[PDB]
Amino acid sequence: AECSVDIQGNDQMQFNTNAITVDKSCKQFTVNLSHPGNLPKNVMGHNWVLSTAADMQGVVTDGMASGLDKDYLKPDDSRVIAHTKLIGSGEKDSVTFDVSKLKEGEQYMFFCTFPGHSALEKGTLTLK
Repeated sequence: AECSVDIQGNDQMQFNTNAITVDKSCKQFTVNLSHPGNLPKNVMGHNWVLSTAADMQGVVTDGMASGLDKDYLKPDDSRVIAHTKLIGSGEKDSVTFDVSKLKEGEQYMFFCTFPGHSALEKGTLTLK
């Protein structure tokens, strides 16, 4: 779309994109996450979580420390630019955030924090 992207996480631990370009015209950006498949949220939950590339691992590690009731995310983690909820199959969640939180030239990663899953469920996001 524009100033937005629909992303899907499937039953095989994959997002259907690995690269998002955010048009610098946009004042806000919206991610619409959905989960086609049958698998439930405790086995195959997906979230879409954005951080700088440098911050991704600490976010993933502390998200694992926080656990499933915290949607596998440290509450108020200052390094998380934007995140959806964790969703199961057939569910949908959107997050919108201010584009002024990003800058050109910097490297951002989006990823799911379900334990173990970010090895596959990840990609890059750039402002251009």
